[PDB]
Amino acid sequence: SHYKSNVRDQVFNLFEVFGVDKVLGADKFSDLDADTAREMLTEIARLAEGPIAESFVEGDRNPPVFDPETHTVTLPEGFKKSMRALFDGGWDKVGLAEHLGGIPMPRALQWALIEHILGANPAAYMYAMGPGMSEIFYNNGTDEQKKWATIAAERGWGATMVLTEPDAGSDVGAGRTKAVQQPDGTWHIEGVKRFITSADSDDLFENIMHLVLARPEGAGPGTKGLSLFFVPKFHFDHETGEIGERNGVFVTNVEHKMGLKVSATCELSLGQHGIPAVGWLVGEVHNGIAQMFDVIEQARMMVGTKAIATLSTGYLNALEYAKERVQGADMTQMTDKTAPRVTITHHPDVRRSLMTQKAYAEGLRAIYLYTATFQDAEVAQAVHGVDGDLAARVNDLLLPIVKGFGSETAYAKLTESLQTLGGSGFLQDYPIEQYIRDSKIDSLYAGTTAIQAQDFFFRKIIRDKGQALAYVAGEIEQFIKNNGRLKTERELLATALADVQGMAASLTGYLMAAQEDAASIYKVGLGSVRFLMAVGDLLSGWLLARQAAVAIEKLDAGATGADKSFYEGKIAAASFFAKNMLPLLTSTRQIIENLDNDVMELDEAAF
Amino acid sequence: MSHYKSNVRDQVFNLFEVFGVDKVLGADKFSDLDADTAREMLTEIARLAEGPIAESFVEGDRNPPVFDPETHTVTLPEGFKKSMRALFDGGWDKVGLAEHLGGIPMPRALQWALIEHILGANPAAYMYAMGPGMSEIFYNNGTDEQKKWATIAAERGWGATMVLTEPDAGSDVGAGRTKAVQQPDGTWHIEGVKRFITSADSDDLFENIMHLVLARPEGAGPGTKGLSLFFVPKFHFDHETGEIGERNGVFVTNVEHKMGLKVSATCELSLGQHGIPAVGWLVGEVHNGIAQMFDVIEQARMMVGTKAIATLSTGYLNALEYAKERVQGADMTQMTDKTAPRVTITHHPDVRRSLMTQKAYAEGLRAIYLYTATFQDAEVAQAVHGVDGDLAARVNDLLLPIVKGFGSETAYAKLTESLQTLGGSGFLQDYPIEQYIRDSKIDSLYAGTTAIQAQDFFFRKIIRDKGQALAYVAGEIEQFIKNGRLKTERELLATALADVQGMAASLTGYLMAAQEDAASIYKVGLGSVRFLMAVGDLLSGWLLARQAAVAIEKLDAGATGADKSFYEGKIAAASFFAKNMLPLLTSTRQIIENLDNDVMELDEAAF
Ligand SMILES: CCCCCCCCCCCC(=O)SCCNC(=O)CCNC(=O)[C@H](O)C(C)(C)COP(=O)(O)OP(=O)(O)OC[C@H]1O[C@@H](n2cnc3c(N)ncnc32)[C@H](O)[C@@H]1OP(=O)(O)O
Ligand SMILES: CCCCCCCCCCCC(=O)SCCNC(=O)CCNC(=O)[C@H](O)C(C)(C)COP(=O)(O)OP(=O)(O)OC[C@H]1O[C@@H](n2cnc3c(N)ncnc32)[C@H](O)[C@@H]1OP(=O)(O)O
Ligand SMILES: Cc1cc2nc3c(=O)[nH]c(=O)nc-3n(C[C@H](O)[C@H](O)[C@H](O)COP(=O)(O)OP(=O)(O)OC[C@H]3O[C@@H](n4cnc5c(N)ncnc54)[C@H](O)[C@@H]3O)c2cc1C
Ligand SMILES: Cc1cc2nc3c(=O)[nH]c(=O)nc-3n(C[C@H](O)[C@H](O)[C@H](O)COP(=O)(O)OP(=O)(O)OC[C@H]3O[C@@H](n4cnc5c(N)ncnc54)[C@H](O)[C@@H]3O)c2cc1C
Repeated sequence: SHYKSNVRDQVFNLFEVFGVDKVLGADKFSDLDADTAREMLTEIARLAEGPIAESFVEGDRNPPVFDPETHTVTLPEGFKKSMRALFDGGWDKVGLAEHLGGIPMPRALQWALIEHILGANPAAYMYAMGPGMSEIFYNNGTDEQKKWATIAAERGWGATMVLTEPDAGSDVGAGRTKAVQQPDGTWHIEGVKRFITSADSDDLFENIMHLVLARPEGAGPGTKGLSLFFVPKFHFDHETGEIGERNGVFVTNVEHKMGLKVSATCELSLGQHGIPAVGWLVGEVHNGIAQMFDVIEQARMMVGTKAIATLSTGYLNALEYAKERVQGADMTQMTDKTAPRVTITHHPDVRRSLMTQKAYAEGLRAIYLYTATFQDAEVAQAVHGVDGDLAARVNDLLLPIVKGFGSETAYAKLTESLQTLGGSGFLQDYPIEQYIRDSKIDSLYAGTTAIQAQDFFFRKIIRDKGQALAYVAGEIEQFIKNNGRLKTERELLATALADVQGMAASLTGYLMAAQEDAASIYKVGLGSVRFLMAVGDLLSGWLLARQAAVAIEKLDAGATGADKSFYEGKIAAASFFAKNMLPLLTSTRQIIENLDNDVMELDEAAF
Repeated sequence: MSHYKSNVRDQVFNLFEVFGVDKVLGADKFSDLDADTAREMLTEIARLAEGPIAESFVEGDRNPPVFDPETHTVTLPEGFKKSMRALFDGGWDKVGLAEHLGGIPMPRALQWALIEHILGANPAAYMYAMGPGMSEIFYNNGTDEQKKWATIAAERGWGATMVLTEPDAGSDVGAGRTKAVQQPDGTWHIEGVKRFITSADSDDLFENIMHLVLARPEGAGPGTKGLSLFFVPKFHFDHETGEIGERNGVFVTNVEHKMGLKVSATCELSLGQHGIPAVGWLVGEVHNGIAQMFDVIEQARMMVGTKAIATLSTGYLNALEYAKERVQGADMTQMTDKTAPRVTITHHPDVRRSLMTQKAYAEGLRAIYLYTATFQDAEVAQAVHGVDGDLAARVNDLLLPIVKGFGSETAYAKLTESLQTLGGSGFLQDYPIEQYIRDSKIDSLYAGTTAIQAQDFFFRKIIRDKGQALAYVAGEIEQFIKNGRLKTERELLATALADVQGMAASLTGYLMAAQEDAASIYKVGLGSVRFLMAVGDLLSGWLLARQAAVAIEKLDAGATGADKSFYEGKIAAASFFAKNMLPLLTSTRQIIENLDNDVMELDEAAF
């Protein structure tokens, strides 16, 4: 029970702020209503706090062991027991398509449900991502492939996304894994892939579906020459799903990692052990990188939600500790050797820290749920009034913030959680150091922060012609211009909005100048990450401010008890974030407006 | 070679070309030690650190100490004990140790530069080796008879511990309840349980350990003032020949399991609970505990700061070497060309932003601790700064919480950039950076948490000091500012200096106003840590700019080759730090100028 849930804040966001309950009980969600939604969140939170979290420590202390001659991995018993708990409740099939055995629901609710597993034992969700991949394989497959996808979903097969090679990580287009077409239309995949998550998973599933990018012989270079292939660990009867002969795809190494140790991160050899790795061309078309980006988009959303979930149970652990730990006297009596001892929540610096953890943890939760409300065209219409096209664009703009800004912030602020515990924070007895170790990875896989920032500017803003960016900007400006108890917050948000507008203009300016002087484009790269983070802060402050507005109406209406405390905290957090986080964006804008290429022209030897 | 990558070149630059410590070398107290000898010593211990000391860095983490309950002792891994012997055999126990205890006299600026290499290669190795330096502290505070014991302890190389912390008394040292009961023969029996004691046992590295234990004499008043300091040896011993006799009643009962620094045995220490008394001797036969122990704390705080700085330095140099070799992607000026030549990642603007950020903070921090060390000898302070002993002492005290607090916090933050430079591989144990992070997380906690450093900085080192040491340092910064290739830096430093003056004035205002409104003092707590960090950023900016000024002179004088490259990087680092770090202080001042106690008045339950 390391994991501390927060269903209350999830429901507040989903219903009182974004109004996702408006589509519940109607249309696609005809058979699921607001009170069923609340019960599902509560149920998976209890399961996460119990069976799923019970093996959080065990997985880290007792990580998988690799047998190099069987090419398999043994997982610790307690963690497998948690996996079965997850399956027995059917939680690998929330938001899964109905025709695959799923329960239809808005994606905002689905990701909120997944938050609890990511918070209690993130690697358990990664192992359990098979069905969701089967759906993507289904959506992209031939009719015949759709039958396989249905089988995989029903049978609970695991799955992997196979891109990375030793010399091709960020530069996916440099991968050299080959695909050799056979007369009967199958392909033989030949190469070595690296860092593949869940490439083997002990006896959790009867099969693993590997989705492998490979370059067909003679195809062009870059990502555009790449194709995607369904490569099952086991051959299987394509009508009954019956498991057959082993396919030539074998794990040949398992990495030793700083954290997330219970997730087998594997070197994967295809067609190197005298057995062909048979693959099937997904959709029987050559459109590899486009197809895998359906999966990359899911992976990036999960990583951000993972980091945010971890920060939130990090904060709540730090809060509970701070509440019971007595140390020192109140600052108004610090000169009195005999003054009463106080719990450390009385100390200004501990309070500064807890509110920093709170505001960012809750600000990020708002961000990922906000992002999710544009993932269904029909939730996007009901709660935002935007059509499918703008919704998709707005969702694509927000993903790199969820991933890039969520991974970086979660890890940073976990430093505060650990600090709240003093020296005991450095002990394994408490979960925060594992939170830190487990979450460090989130700035790296599924595309690094710099890649996130490069995606954000060039594709999600410039290639987008700024349409999504402008929609969100307009919603921020609308809130600013609408009581007076939020007068100061709106002023601080107006400054920050303008600050981000300034950054966007400078970086655009640097791009335009690259028409005349190629090197000018380096200035965009230099400021890309600071800009991504600046947008994340602006969204946090805006969404917190929205939450404070709802909290004041509900407080004004007579809220009492625990409700009253919750709403009071939202008001405090929005005000604290506006007054302590948002002003730094002013300086950041001024730094971006003055970037120069000195650091680019400097001789490498001078570093 | 090793994980540990040294930087003797940058150390000698600071000691000689910037601060002119060589100007006291070869004469008087240091007459047996000239510039050439000092450098050869630095080169020598750098090689020891890169070889035998660093060799057991990984083993200490992977094969950590074990507590034996049958023996109440601790077992160390063989490889790490081999490193310890390498250190002892070289006589590196006694650099800066007083000559009458067998040490080599040297300026403290040189002493800590030598120690940086050990803290970089295997920091626990120095902690286990701090026995002799503790014997010197015991000597200076002890009676004549005790001076004889301390001489035996130094000569025979006994280990040592500082024993303050208890389960209910960490930062609040004065709340400790371990008691001392005076015996007829003038000795004392220490009775209590202490927590988190570094090196409380050390296997068979030494023949005895000197525990320096804070305890309250029966009947003494409360708080730190009621405490006394006691010499409590692991073994009784002949007070004149040093022959080791019967076991004393002070036993390790457990060894903690930690995020990092694993090879450092951190133990619960029981005094007089296993059936034999822990006999102790009142240090100096006076009741003056907390002042006496602070001789040790001041050393411990300097070591922790230098340790964090050492770790960032080798973290940065590891990331740089990696970035030089890793090919990934095309140059940004060719980003749309999928046939463009691949480049090494030092060509990517964000990688360069990240490397220059690591560089500037690493080298800026080395400058800070070496600058701080130039005020730890009266002779060096007068010769290189022209300040008397009293002022020097005050300026050194002012700078320690910056070395410790700002160094601790920055090192850990920027190691994130080091790990990020390796991409996914940074998450692997195959590379040392993830261990650097786990090993350095502790630096913000022991020897006083960052909040305690910030509280000490403002209340004792500025306010109680009447701003004299602070006014001296501000005067040197303003002198540099007033003196053209460094005009922009001096402009930005002027802004930064005023920004810190403002923060100081706001905070002083909040404190003085507590006379008429007690709650006003909470605003000091709310802003103290940010204020400490701003001074650290100001000092780094100043010192790097000073380094650039010497680098300009040296290139003007004709420097070539590797020298030229070094001086060029100092210019780039100084300008980059002034343009990308210092401006943020303006927003931080404005934030400190509008702190309020909303966060203090909020109900705990609203968190
Ligand atoms: C489900 C069960 C298994 C999963 C469970 C475990 C999950 C654990 C999560 C961690 C696992 C991983 O890390 S998987 C590997 C992740 N790898 C990456 O994210 C790749 C990072 N690098 C990049 O993104 C690069 O910027 C690059 C896109 C690869 C650069 O290549 P490039 O050729 O230069 O791209 P570009 O020219 O911009 O466009 C090419 C082509 O790609 C499509 N596309 C690009 N960007 C997209 C985004 N943001 N979204 C959707 N699609 C994108 C797109 O088709 C484009 O073509 P065009 O439309 O431009 O013609
Ligand atoms: C050494 C070889 C052994 C090898 C292993 C060691 C290396 C491992 C590294 C980690 C070791 C540790 O972590 S040991 C534990 C360290 N503990 C702390 O640092 C305590 C942190 N908490 C504080 O500092 C508190 O603020 C406090 C000072 C203890 C608060 O007590 P309080 O009574 O309220 O303070 P105050 O009234 O202001 O002063 C009382 C008295 O204390 C002296 N003193 C305080 N601050 C001093 C500083 N900065 N410098 C010197 N002396 C200080 C001082 O004598 C003062 O008396 P007055 O002068 O005010 O009358
Ligand atoms: C635990 C773990 C699990 C993983 N699981 C999977 C998996 O299941 N499937 C899979 O396909 N992959 C997986 N990966 C691979 C992961 O996605 C890659 O590590 C990641 O995309 C970064 O690639 P890289 O390690 O080669 O780093 P690199 O690409 O070599 O990056 C090195 C550095 O250069 C920078 N850089 C590189 N190119 C650019 C550029 N163009 N512009 C600016 N900066 C740049 C990066 O930001 C980084 O700082 C996993 C990785 C880890 C650590
Ligand atoms: C690896 C390790 C080795 C150690 N080795 C030694 C050793 O050799 N000798 C020894 O004596 N000790 C040692 N310690 C103890 C260490 O010095 C203490 O843990 C440290 O001083 C923090 O105290 P604490 O753990 O009780 O935290 P607490 O005092 O309980 O503090 C917890 C939190 O409250 C905050 N806080 C507390 N009081 C105040 C206040 N007045 N104002 C504002 N904020 C406040 C802190 O900043 C922190 O965030 C070691 C600790 C560790 C982790």
